[PDB]
Amino acid sequence: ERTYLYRGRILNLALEGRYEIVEHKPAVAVIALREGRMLFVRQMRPAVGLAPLEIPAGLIEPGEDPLEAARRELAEETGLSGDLTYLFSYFVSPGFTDEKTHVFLAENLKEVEAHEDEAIEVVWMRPEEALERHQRGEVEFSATGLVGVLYYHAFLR
Amino acid sequence: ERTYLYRGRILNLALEGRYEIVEHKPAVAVIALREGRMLFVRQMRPAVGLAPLEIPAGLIEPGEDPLEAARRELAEETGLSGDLTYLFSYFVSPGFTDEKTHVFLAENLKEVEAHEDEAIEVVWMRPEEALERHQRGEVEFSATGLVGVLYYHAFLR
Repeated sequence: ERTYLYRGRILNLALEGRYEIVEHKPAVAVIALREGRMLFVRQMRPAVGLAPLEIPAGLIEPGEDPLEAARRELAEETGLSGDLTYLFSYFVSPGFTDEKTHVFLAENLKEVEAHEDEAIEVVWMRPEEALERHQRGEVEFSATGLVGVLYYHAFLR
Repeated sequence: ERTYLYRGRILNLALEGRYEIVEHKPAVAVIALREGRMLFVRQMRPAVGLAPLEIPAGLIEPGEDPLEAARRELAEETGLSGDLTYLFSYFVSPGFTDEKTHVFLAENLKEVEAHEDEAIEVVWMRPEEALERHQRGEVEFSATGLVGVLYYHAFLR
């Protein structure tokens, strides 16, 4: 039976028997390549005290399906629109949360919204360089950033 | 300032200003290939109500570094030992948790512990087949499972 300890803004905390469970909205993430650069983003993330390398991402809002949320986050975080293709999904950490992330590829990007606001910093970077900087200890990845880098190396070269 | 709402067994829930933060132990995950098959594992995960395809993984325990935890989880979940190489790390979902996962490659596997207990099910599967089953809607991934599949396609073929 699920017993709620905390009902919040993007999460709830529940106990289910002996299990501590964090309910969390589903998410999307968008992989985009242009001229050999991947579209990363960075923001301060208070949970970790730093700004990891991510790709455009966010929570699915009421009424949206993953494709629509992916469109919205690409536009809101980077001012771009593209033709989106669903790739795959993953549970971020199924040992404690139900957050599920739906990953899309974006092609044929166009700037639809003009951008020196760095709430969300747009970081175009070759994925090879992102991986090298991470191997040198100079940047951290989110799961979405790492998935973007690995997907590129696997399928986009 | 961090205010604790809940102090638990693998997580704490805190508020930091407007931010809801789940503190969680760091984790490890191990990518291993043998005869073209990747070493996946499955377990029932109450947070998601299903058993996603993962790779051997778990929490770093007091006193351990990531390499040691990776050795331990490979042995405890699959009965194997190997020569381990650190690959990269990622934050599972830095918008709300500090869980950081350290990913290793295992080579030269040997069975050191004998295995029909399916608490943790060992699932050797070609990564191409894992990806096809997921694309057909027949299995879900954890982040670690997806990272293993993408890493294989990028660097191990």
